Amino acid sequence: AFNLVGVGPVSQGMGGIGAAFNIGAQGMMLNPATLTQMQEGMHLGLGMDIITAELEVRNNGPYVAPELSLVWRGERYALGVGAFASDGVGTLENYSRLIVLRIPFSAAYQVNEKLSVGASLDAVWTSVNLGLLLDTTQIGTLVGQGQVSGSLMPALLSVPELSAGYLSADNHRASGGGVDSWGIGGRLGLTYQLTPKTRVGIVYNFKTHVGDLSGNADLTAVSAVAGNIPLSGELKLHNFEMPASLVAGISHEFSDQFAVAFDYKRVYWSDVMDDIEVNFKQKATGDTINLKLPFNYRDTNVYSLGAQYRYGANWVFRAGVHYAQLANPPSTPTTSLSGGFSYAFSPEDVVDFSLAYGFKKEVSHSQIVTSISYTKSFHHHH
Repeated sequence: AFNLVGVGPVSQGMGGIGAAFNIGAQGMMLNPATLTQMQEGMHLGLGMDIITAELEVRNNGPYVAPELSLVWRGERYALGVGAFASDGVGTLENYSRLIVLRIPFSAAYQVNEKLSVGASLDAVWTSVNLGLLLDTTQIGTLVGQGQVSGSLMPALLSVPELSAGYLSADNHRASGGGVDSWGIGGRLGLTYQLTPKTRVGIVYNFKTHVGDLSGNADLTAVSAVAGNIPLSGELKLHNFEMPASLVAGISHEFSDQFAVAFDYKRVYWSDVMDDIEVNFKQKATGDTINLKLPFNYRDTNVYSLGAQYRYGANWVFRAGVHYAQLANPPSTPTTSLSGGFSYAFSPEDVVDFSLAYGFKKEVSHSQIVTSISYTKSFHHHH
């Protein structure tokens, strides 16, 4: 949903690991089986991700993604709920901002001293702001390929000197602009302590069925002669299905003071079919314009490697490497380096902090994700 630099400052500080490593309450969103690693009691977590991006040769500004968690740990069970947000933008510009708020309902169980199982069911709210410029040639290539339809086509081609159509659907540029939808996702994982120092973990993340995103949009016809004629109406996006993913990984704790974790993850873009329809209906007339953009993606592999050193009773230090690349059934991979630390102000109060620098690819893409969280733990153990 994000970009697996991980979930929370402990995972992100270690390059994205978490299939077998106790990343805290964020395990709800990675491998919920790891929640059995948390101490008994009640855990409240507050944090956010602060993403600033830069692109050499679309807002760079600080994106803020908050995370809330409540986890109960007693005996063999863990129960959790939270709210995990992601924010970011892709690319009269062509752009898409995607907001995903995932609200897990999570549980985990120690089957025995070696085997832990866990699952989450997400309620998922997806929101997209977008702008899409289509010139006269592109409309043509797409009208002859049977990809544009709707009674708005002939009236638009008859705009004098028509140069481009602009689909705008943005909360920030017009009130109620954008589209949104509630949906459902989830994950099912386990951990296995096969060796006293080596734990292995596996989690399958389900395909998120987001369902039809609806809302408001403007379609502006651009003409040097006739001005920019905006038409207002309803917009519907059709077939989204965030892809399933499989994460397998291992944690090795040479001592309580020093651990290393490594994870491998396959994201299954190829099994998301592509019927991605875009329909706009003009609110005065009921005249519509229909549009397909079936864009296929290939599977992605991600490798995550990090380490953690407990220094004294209050300080923990982390570092990690992250490598994402298209999959085996020619592309530049994305690499990221990370570091982080934790401070415990008390047995009940811990601050975690994370910094990750990523790079992709004539295009250069630089991205810094700052991650900070606070956990307040009230213990119980009877």
